Amino acid sequence: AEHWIDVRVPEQYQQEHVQGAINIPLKEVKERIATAVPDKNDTVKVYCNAGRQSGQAKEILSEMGYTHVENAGGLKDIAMPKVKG
Repeated sequence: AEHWIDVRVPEQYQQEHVQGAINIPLKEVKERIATAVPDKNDTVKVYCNAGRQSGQAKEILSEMGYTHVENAGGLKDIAMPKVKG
């Protein structure tokens, strides 16, 4: 019960992202997460370039009543395998 959602602008996703994450920019995520992850108990890990937009995303999704949100920071601090542009 986990997913990784890059809430960053999609331009930077095409340069680097975590291996096996989705990109859905923050402003779409607040709708489109309901289509991608209708199970609110799934661990939605949110990340971006640096943490600030994913920090906001964690709060936004907690407000949307997702019961298992996690903030994963930003791509530089995340030390998971990557794919690049």
